[PDB]
Amino acid sequence: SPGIWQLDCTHLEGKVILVAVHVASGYIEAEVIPAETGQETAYFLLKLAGRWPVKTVHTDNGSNFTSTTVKAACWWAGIKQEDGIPYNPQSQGVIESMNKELKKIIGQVRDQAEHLKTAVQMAVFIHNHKRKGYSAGERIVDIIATDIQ
Amino acid sequence: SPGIWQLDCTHLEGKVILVAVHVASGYIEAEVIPAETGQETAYFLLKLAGRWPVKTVHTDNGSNFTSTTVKAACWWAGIKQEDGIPYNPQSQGVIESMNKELKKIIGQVRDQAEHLKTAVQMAVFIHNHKRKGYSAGERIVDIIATDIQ
Ligand SMILES: O=C(O)c1c(CN2C(=O)Cc3ccccc32)ccc2c1OCO2
Ligand SMILES: O=C(O)c1c(CN2C(=O)Cc3ccccc32)ccc2c1OCO2
Ligand SMILES: O=C(O)c1c(CN2C(=O)Cc3ccccc32)ccc2c1OCO2
Ligand SMILES: O=C(O)c1c(CN2C(=O)Cc3ccccc32)ccc2c1OCO2
Ligand SMILES: [Cl-]
Ligand SMILES: [Cl-]
Repeated sequence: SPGIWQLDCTHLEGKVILVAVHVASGYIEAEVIPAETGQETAYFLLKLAGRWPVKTVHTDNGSNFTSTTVKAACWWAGIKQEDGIPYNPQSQGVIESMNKELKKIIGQVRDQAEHLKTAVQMAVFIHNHKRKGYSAGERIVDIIATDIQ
Repeated sequence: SPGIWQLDCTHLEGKVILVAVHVASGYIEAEVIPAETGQETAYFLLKLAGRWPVKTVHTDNGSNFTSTTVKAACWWAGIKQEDGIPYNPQSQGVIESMNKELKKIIGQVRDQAEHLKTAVQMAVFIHNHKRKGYSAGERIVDIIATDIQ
């Protein structure tokens, strides 16, 4: 579980928000892109895997699952690429709820920035620091450190 | 402290590579930008602080230290903005040594990507996973986890 991430793609202001969630912790990383392509998805995964020990990625759709550019980035980064099918049905609604919460946070900071990408980074910050009593940021470091020891 | 980071700016192919180093571990995050403005530096720090518990940042030069955009982003993110003056004289050469090593790694992957930004992310990955026997990625998680606990 400590190396498992889920990709998620949501839309806002005619742009795409690409999200990776660390499944065990709820910790997230996100970027704004004009549209979801294999190339953008590949680049995002290279960034992610250089920062956290990404073992497995459940891709967000079949186009990223299929993409030769994505499969190449996963190979390069030592990531096992998986489908994102909610064999546990809980997952569709869990992603739904995350997007809705993320979009709520974005609405709360939207007026503090000109550009969507900036508001998204502020929302990532707020999400990751929110105490739930640990934050997502605390959980991920705890989970991975235990795994190393 | 587990919360201390140093900013560093280096040049390659007529572009700027902005680097944040976690002082205690040597773990790095980096991005390519056209040039080092207050705005770009501010956005890079918002990204960083959403991902790791950034308490203190030693800025890379006086323009970023002075920048009201940078000071506003530090205020927003709860970051203490400090100078990066080598009170330990060994800091100058340590940064120089990191840029040299980073550029060497970039040279080793340069032909595997069209765009500089991609090669820089591959280099971050290689740097952060390199053992010498823990990696920088292991050290940062271990340092912060101990700090939480
Ligand atoms: O509000 C949310 O549900 C939310 C989550 C939930 N999250 C976890 O805690 C574990 C997990 C696995 C797969 C998908 C989502 C989750 C995570 C991140 C969020 C959430 O709201 C905004 O950012
Ligand atoms: O060429 C680029 O800069 C680039 C790539 C290149 N690339 C692949 O197509 C497959 C792969 C695996 C590992 C590393 C790099 C690559 C991919 C994504 C990109 C690239 O520029 C921006 O987004
Ligand atoms: O080769 C390097 O010096 C290097 C470093 C060095 N680094 C640490 O290990 C701890 C530290 C504190 C302050 C500044 C630098 C360092 C870090 C990252 C690197 C390095 O080469 C490429 O990426
Ligand atoms: O307006 C933007 O999108 C933007 C900003 C905005 N901004 C400040 O000027 C000071 C600050 C503190 C906290 C959050 C946002 C801001 C800063 C940097 C940017 C921005 O767009 C891309 O790079
Ligand atoms: Cl493709
Ligand atoms: Cl400025």
